[PDB]
Amino acid sequence: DLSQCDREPIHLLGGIQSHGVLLAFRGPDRLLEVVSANAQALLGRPPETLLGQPVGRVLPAEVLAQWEPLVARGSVRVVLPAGAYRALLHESDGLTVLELEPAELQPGMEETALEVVRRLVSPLAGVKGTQALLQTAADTVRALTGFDRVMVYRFDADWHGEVLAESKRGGMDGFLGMHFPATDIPVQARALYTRNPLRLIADARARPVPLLPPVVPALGRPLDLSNSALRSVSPVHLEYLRNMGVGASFSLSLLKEGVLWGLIACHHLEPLHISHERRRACEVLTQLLALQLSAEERAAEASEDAHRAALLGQLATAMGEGGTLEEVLEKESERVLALTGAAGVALLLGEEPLLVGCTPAQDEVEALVAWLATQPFQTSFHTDRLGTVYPPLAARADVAAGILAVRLAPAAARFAIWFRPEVARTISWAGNPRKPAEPEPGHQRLHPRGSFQAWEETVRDTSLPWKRADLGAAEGFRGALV
Amino acid sequence: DLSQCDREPIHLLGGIQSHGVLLAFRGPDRLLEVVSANAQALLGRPPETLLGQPVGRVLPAEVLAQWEPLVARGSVRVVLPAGAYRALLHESDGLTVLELEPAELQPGMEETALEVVRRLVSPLAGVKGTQALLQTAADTVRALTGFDRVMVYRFDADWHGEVLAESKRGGMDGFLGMHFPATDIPVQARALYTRNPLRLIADARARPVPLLPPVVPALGRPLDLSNSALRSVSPVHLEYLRNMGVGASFSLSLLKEGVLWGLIACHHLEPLHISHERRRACEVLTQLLALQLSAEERAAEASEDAHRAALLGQLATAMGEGGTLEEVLEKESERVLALTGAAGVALLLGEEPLLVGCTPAQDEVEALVAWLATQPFQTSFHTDRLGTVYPPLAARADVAAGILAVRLAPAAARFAIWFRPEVARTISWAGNPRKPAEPEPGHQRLHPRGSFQAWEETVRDTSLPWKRADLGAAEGFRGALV
Ligand SMILES: */C=C/C1=C(C)C(=O)N/C1=C\C1=NC(=C\c2[nH]c(/C=C3\NC(=O)C(C=C)=C3C)c(C)c2CCC(=O)O)/C(CCC(=O)O)=C1C
Ligand SMILES: */C=C\C1=C(C)C(=O)N/C1=C\C1=NC(=C\c2[nH]c(/C=C3/NC(=O)C(C=C)=C3C)c(C)c2CCC(=O)O)/C(CCC(=O)O)=C1C
Repeated sequence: DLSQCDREPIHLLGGIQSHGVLLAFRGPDRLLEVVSANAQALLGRPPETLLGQPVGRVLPAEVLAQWEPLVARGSVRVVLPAGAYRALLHESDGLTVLELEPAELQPGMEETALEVVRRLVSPLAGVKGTQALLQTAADTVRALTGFDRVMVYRFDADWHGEVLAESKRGGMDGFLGMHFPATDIPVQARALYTRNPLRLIADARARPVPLLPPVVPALGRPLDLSNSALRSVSPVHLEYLRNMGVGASFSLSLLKEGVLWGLIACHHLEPLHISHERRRACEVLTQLLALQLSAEERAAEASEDAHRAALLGQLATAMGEGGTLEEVLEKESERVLALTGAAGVALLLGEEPLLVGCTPAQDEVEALVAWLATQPFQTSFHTDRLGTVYPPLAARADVAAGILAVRLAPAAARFAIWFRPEVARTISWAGNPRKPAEPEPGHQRLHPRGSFQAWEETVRDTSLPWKRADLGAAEGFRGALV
Repeated sequence: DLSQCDREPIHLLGGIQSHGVLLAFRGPDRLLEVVSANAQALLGRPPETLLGQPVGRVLPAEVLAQWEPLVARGSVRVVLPAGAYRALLHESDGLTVLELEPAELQPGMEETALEVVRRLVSPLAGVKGTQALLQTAADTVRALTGFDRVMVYRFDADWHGEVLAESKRGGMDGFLGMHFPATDIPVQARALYTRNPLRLIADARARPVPLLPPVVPALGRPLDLSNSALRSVSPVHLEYLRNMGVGASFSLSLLKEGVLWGLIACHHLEPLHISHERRRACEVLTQLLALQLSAEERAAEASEDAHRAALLGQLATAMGEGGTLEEVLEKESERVLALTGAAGVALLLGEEPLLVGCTPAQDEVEALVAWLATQPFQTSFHTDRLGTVYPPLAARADVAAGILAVRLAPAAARFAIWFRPEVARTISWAGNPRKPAEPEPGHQRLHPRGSFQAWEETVRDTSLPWKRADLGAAEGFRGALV
C-alpha cells in the first residue's frame, strides 16, 4: 500500500519463537521436511539428521502414544522429561505441521476462567455504561493473564487506534484515551488478525529461531506460518515493543459481526509465556464482549429512533391541526431542529428561504442550494465538513460546519437543510502524528518511533457526526410536507 | 383466579432433601437454633442434642477453619471424612444458614463447561435461525449435566408455556411443540424463581427431611427457605413428577431484560443429583443464551423497520410525482398493504371510503368506522380478535379478523384501517387444558392430571398479531399525510 510497511509478508519469515519447536511432515510415511533450529532442545538429535525420516523414528515415544488423540482433536497434553508440553497440530503448504509448546500448569485454571466469564456475562451488566463493559473485559483478561497492563484498542474509520479502556498494574503509566497512527498496524497485519485472533510475543528481546531448510524445496519459499502459534512477529514490531519499554505482548482480535472492531492488547514489562488453554480461555472473553457490545449498540439506537419518532408524531399532530405550514413551523421549530440534533434549518419549499434558528444568511443559503442543486445525492446528503466540499461556507464554521439536506420533491430545487456548528476536539496522539517512523538514508530500512508521549491536535471546522438516527429522522420529515 | 395453586406457601414447607444437611446459627456465639434431622450422618450426635450449642463444638474443624472465605464468597469446598462436601452460606429470618451437600468429584468439569461455552458463543450462533440457538443450548445444558432430557420452555403473555427446543435420549418420549397450562407453574413460584434462578429435585420419589424445631421459636413459623438449595418443594409438584414417571428434575430460570422469559427444564427417570458447581456452570449456559437472544431480537426488529421506512419513503417519492392520491394509492396499492403485512386497507379521508384490496364492503367498514372513533385510543389501535369487541363482524374473519387503525388528525373521524383475515392454528397441549388439575370432592384437595397425551385444539378467527414494525410503519404513514 502506502509504504513497504504494507508489503513485508509477515507469515513467510521462516522464524519460530524460541519457547516452542516446529516439525513439518508430509506424505503417507510422514517423512520430516522442515524442523525448527532448536529441535534438540526437546529431541536429543541434530535437526539436520532427522529430515527425511518417518514420524515414528523422530517424535519421541511419549508423543507417539498420543498420536491418535492428536490427529483427532488437534491438541493433546503429553509429558516429556522437559515438563508438560501442549502439542498442536495443523496443516500448511502441503504438510501436517506439529508445534510443541509448554503446557499449562495451574489445575483450577479453567474454573478460574468460569468466574471471569461470570463477571463479563452477567445481566444488569453495563448498567454503569458500555465503557464499564470495556473496563470489565479489560480487568477480566488481566485477572486471567496476570499481565501488567491490558487495554481495549479500537479502530476508527481511518483505521487509527485509540485506547477506550485500560487496566494496569501500578507503576505502569497510561495510554488510555491516546490515539495511535494507522500504520502502527499495517493492512497485512489487519487481515491476518482477521482470521487468526490470537497472538503471543513471548520475549520481545529473544532471537527468532529458524526453520531448516529455510524454504520448502518444492515451493522455493518458506513454509506459510499463517496458522502457527509459534510465529516470530515482524522485527520492526519487535523493535517497536522495545521502544515501548515492554518485553512481552499478547493481543486478541475483537471480531464483531465481522470487521476487526479493534483488539484487546496485553503488555508485560518482562517476558511471560501464556499456555495455549489460557490463551483460549481468553478468546471466549473477547467473543463475549463483542456479543455484549453488539446487544447494547442495537438497543442504544432503538431507543434513539423511538425518541425521534416521538417528535415526528407530535410534529405530525401539530400539523393537520390548523394553519398553513409556515404556521406550524414557527411554533414547531424547537422540534424541527431536534429531529436531527441541529442548530438551524433552511426550507426551500416554495417561497423565499424560510430560515429558522441559527443559520447562514439568505443569500448564502440561496447560494449553497444552487450548488447542492447539482450534486448527485438521491434522497439525503449529509457531510460534517462542508468547508472542503463547498468553501463558500468554509469560514462560517460557526453555524454551518455540518449540513444535512433532504430532497422534498423529484427534480425540484425544494429541500430542507439542517445546519450544525463545529465542536472543537482534542486528540491526544501517542507520538508525533507527522512521522509514524524514521526513514533511513536511502528510504531503505525503516525504524519505528521510540517517543510515545502525548501530542495535542485540535480538531476544528467539523461538526458532530450525523448519526444513524438523524438520517432516518430527516427522511421521515421528507414524507411529511406537501 | 387465584387457585390454591397460587396460595401454597412453598418457602414454608419446613423440610429439606435427603442428600444434604442444613444448619442455622444465630447471635454472636452462633448457637444452633434450627437443624435438619439427618444431621447425625454428618455430625456424630443426635440433631436434638446440638440445638442450643455454640457453632464451634458442633461443627467439626474442617469447615470452621474455612469460615472467612465461605462468608466472603458464599461457599467453599471442605473435605470431611463423609466426603468432599461443598458448604453454602446465606442468611434468612435473621439466621445464618449453613447448607452442606456433596461436592463435584470429577477433576476436569470446569474445562468441560468452558468448551461448552464456546459452543454457544460461537463466531455466530443461530446462523440457522433463532431455533439452532435454542436447541444448541438444550444440547449444551444436557451434554454437561447428563439428564435424560432437557427442554427450553418459554412463557407466553398469559404465563402459559410451550416447549420450543428439546434435547433427550434415544427412545425418549419428548414434549416439543406442545403447550402447557399456566397453573402448572403457579404465580408464587414464578415470583420465587424470578428470585431463585436454579433448583434441584434429586430424587422425586424421596421424602423431605424434618427440620428441628418446626417453627422458628421467635416467629411461630418455619424458617424462610427462599434462598435455599436443599429446599424440598410442594408435594403436589412431586406427584406431578411421578405422574410424568420422572425421577429427578432440574430447571434453570431464563431471565433477560427483567421478564421471566422462560425456563430450561431437565428430567432424568432415575434419581440424579448435580453439584452446585456443575449447576452454577449451567447458570452461565442459561445466562449466555438470553444474551445471544436479546441481540438477535433487537437485530431483527432493526432489519424489519428499516425495510418498513424503505417503502414509506418509496411511498413518498410516489407523492411528489403525481397530483393523484386515490390513484397513487392504487398504482402502488400493495406498498401500503405491506407496511403492516396486511390484506387490504380502508381510508375515509373525507367523501366515500377508499377500500383497496381484500377488505369488507363500504356498508360494513362504515359500521366499525363510527363506533371506532368512540374508542379510548389516541393514535394507534389494534386487535387480532375483531369479533370479541366488534360483534357486527365476528363472521367476516375472512377479511377482517384483526384490524389496526390509526387516527389521521385529533378530532374528526378520518383514519386508515388495515385489515387481516384469520389464520388457523392447531396447537397440541399436553393433556386436557380444560381440566389442568383434579380435585377431591369437597374442593380443598387438588392432584395433577391423569395424563399428558396430545390434546389438540385449533384456533380460529384470530389473525397474526400486529408487531412493532406494523404499528411503527402505520404510525409513520399517518404522519406523511397531514
Ligand atoms: C395448580 C396446581 C399445580 C399444578 C396443576 C401443577 O402442575 N403444578 C402446580 C403447582 C406447583 N408447581 C410447582 C412447580 C413446578 N411444576 C413444574 C412442572 C414440571 N416439572 C417436571 O418435571 C415437568 C416434566 C416435563 C413439568 C411440566 C415445574 C418444572 C416446577 C418447577 C420446579 C422444579 O424445578 O422442578 C410448584 C412449586 C414447586 C417449588 O416449590 O419450587 C407448585 C406449588
Ligand atoms: C511498516 C512497519 C511498521 C511500522 C512503522 C510500525 O509502527 N508498525 C509496523 C508494522 C507492524 N505492526 C504489526 C503488528 C502490531 N502492531 C501493534 C501496535 C501497537 N501499538 C502500541 O502502542 C503497541 C504497544 C507495545 C503495539 C504492539 C500491534 C498490537 C500489533 C499486533 C501484534 C500483537 O501481538 O499485539 C505488524 C504485524 C507483525 C506480525 O508479524 O504479525 C507489523 C508489520
